[PDB]
Amino acid sequence: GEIYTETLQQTYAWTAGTNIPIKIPRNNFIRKIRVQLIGSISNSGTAAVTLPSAPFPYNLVQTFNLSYEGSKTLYSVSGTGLGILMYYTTKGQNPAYPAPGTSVPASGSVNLNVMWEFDLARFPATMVQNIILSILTGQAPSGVSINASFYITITYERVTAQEILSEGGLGADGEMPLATVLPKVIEIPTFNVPASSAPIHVAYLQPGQIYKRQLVYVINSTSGINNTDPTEYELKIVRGVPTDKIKVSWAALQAENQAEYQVAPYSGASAIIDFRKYFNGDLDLTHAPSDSIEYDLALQNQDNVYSLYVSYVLPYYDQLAALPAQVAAIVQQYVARQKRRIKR
Amino acid sequence: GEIYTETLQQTYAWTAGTNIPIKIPRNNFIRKIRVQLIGSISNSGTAAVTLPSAPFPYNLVQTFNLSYEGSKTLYSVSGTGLGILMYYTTKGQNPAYPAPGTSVPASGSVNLNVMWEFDLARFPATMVQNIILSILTGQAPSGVSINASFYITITYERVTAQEILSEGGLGADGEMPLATVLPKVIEIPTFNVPASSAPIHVAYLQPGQIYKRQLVYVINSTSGINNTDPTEYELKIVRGVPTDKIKVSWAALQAENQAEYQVAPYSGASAIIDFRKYFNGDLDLTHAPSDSIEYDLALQNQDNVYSLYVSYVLPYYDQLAALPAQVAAIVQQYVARQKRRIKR
Amino acid sequence: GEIYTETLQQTYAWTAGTNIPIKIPRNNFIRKIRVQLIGSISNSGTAAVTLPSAPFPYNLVQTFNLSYEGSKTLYSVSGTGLGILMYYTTKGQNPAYPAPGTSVPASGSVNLNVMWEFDLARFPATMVQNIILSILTGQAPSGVSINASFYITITYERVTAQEILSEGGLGADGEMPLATVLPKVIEIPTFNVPASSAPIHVAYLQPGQIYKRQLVYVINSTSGINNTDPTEYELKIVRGVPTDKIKVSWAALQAENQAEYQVAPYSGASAIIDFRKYFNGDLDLTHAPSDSIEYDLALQNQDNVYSLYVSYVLPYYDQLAALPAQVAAIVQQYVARQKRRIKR
Repeated sequence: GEIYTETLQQTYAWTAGTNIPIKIPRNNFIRKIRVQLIGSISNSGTAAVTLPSAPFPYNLVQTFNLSYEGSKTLYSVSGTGLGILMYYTTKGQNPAYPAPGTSVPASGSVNLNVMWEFDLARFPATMVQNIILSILTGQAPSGVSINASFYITITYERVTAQEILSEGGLGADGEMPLATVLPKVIEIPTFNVPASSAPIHVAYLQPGQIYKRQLVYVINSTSGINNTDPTEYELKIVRGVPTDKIKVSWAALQAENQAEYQVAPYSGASAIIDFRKYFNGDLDLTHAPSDSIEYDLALQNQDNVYSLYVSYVLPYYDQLAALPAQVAAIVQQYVARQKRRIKR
Repeated sequence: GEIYTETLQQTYAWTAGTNIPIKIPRNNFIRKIRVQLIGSISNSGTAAVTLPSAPFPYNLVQTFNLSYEGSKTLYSVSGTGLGILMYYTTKGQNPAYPAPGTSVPASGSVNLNVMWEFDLARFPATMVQNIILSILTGQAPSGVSINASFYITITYERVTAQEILSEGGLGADGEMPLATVLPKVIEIPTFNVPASSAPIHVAYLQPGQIYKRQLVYVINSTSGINNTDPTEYELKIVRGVPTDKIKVSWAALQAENQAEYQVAPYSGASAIIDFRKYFNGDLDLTHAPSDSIEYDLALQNQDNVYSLYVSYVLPYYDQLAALPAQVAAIVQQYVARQKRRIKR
Repeated sequence: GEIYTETLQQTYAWTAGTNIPIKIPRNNFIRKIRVQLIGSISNSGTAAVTLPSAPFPYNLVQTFNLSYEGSKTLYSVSGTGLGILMYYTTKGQNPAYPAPGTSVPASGSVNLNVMWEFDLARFPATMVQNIILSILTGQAPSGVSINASFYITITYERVTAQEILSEGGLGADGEMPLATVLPKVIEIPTFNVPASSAPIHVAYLQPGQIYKRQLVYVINSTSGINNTDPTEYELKIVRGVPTDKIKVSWAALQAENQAEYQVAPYSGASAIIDFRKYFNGDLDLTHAPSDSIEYDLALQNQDNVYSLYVSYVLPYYDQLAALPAQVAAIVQQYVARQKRRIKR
């Protein structure tokens, strides 16, 4: 339809350790919601305070939660999570000031401007209830005070009654269009995966969604997100004959990120693995039995591994599949275009 | 038919760390089996010894195991498990003397009287073999000696050949009545669920049973069962669009237990979730694919989470479903009555 | 076809803590690969050094890993693992000198000769790529020096293009014969299964393969592999009505190892459970939903349980099942001969 974008007047003061729920007007369908922590970081102290290093500024918003009807979650990542994902998918060009380790002039200040982006393909926001983006902000860097607010920029696509029919009408239960592609950006953290030389089991991908790419990064208690423990990453198909789609050394996984995202590594402890390049098209597990694909890690010391997945679900995945070769050819064309929209 | 109860004359001495297997005579069908630790806790020591606190006295019977045919398990819970479930389903009026922390007078003694209850709805005990309730006793509290025994009180229901046909005769393989509802009160413990503020995945409900209610409680190494780590409980439907049936704070979950069970929380670390109120009817996973519903916990420290389920299987679940709208109407009414009989 | 065996000229020096990758010539199909550490254990010190006890000498080779195409694994075991599997499947007649605890004369030496055997049924080595058996040697016993090499003895079967048509031609994608039976001897280690008298859940057998037999052994930090903690073994069908295929006490499990294998127990901490005698034929989970069968352990103390499975997969398991009752009979008879060939 008619994509069109506007910023909501209603801003939100960033306060430390608070939960600020945002209502996303449900005008048309929603394509993307951008969020910006824009303000400044003030130092009133006598000595110029150096801002914490990465993930800062990203961790100024400790967590994110975009869901509808309050129960169905579209997004569930941390400011550190979505932030790092943003850092890659935009050639590290995503607004993120100040940079880690910047000094706030003594009894003066700096500029704050961080951003996130939730890609909802073409979410049927008017047919649903309450799209509530809950931002549970984190802590004010030590010694400085964050003086910002959030700016919600939503991109609607004016889908009409007709156009909906042109892609397969409504679902089985008719609650979203048949060609709906709900983004499922979840992040499941694993705790205390042990130090090893041989990639040890980290976690299985649970079925029920098609994986596009996965953002894995480790967190040392000492160096935080600035360590170099992950050395051996590994995507193992466990079901069937044990097969390895990936058995790449950490350096080299960050390597495909050089060619892939044309951007220096976010830190020694992060990377992205595009399933589209290790399978044919996307890694789908809508119907594979669970604990059939796990990803491993050989960590230098023993730490915490966070796995952010940019996956998506097709709420009528069966009717799209149970459609005539005629209709299916056209419906697949919309679902096909929608899935590629949800990059970051 | 004609429910009727009797105690079995042959008793069993409570000896520490032993497995005392019990034969439950198969006279008629079995509705419920009560077990009682009855005697006293003697102190022969010079100074008055204080009894360990909750889960005691319950844990004096480390584990319970009621099964038939040596293979099929109707129960598998610990006295701490089944004991806590008992504490709720009866407004905390379940016999458990002495209370936690009670003193055994120096060179005198106290009274021991604890009870458990396995509800087998209307288990066809005459058509199966060997209903052996194995009680694997725990450890005698320090400073005192447990001087009791177990009394098995069995509740039979004189189901007649006639009456059995009146609910759909026998199963497919004719080993139990078509309308059998075998209780499956199992308890699956999880270890080291890590400390976090956002509920982290704890364990999935495995399909193959209809869940009536779930009893979750954490075990700190220091405070035992008397801590307050469980802060955020969460029942998540993982398969498909991520949906939340429960996303309630611990305090609030213990709140519904106040109105629900009209009883004080058993400890800062326990609670109960009734599936009939978060789903429509009981949460069935007889045929749902694996890892589709998990329950989480936000724990203050890192401990062990014990999950006891009051679930039940329908051994001919298919013939019940493949029965005429004519017959199914009557049979379902029998199965419906039986499912509620298995409360505690 | 034409079985024929030979040793490869090229041996490999045993060095402590090294990975020695071996290329296995793909002349014909490969039936079994023997590996032998042959040399001596020299003591150059003044006092006669007594060699470490079980698992030595087996553990001189920390782990084994036979896979083809760098991503598909046929074996993934530890020398201690595959080694014990060897101790049983050959009536404890498998070559292992010197025995545990043997004395190497002060400034003299003893004789080394240990063996492993990888059963690949009739692996299509000519149709796959790069069969590399990677041997990650362990550590040289303290005080003595291992002076051996590895000897690769491969048994090829002159399977012909003709004969392959005679068992169902090729697979679906045509990469191996339709009636291929790839061995999948993997070994899954579990850590810190808590001390209990009631068998507590240890780990599930994941689907996607037919289990022939499983070798379980515990490792105390004190007695190494020579403890007596495993007391109660137990194979539970978790999906459906809870059922127990095995609930045999440890003593008794080693008992069936007496009659079954006609050999004394490898140590107080080991055993073998053959699925063929607890199901009808092999325990197949190519299609059972996951976490449907787990095995338990009542451990005296809290230790590490290593579970080595002698399982195998049918790469085109579906065309074997979708074959005419005509052909299925003949193809099945080939698959069957192959399935029993992978004993050790």
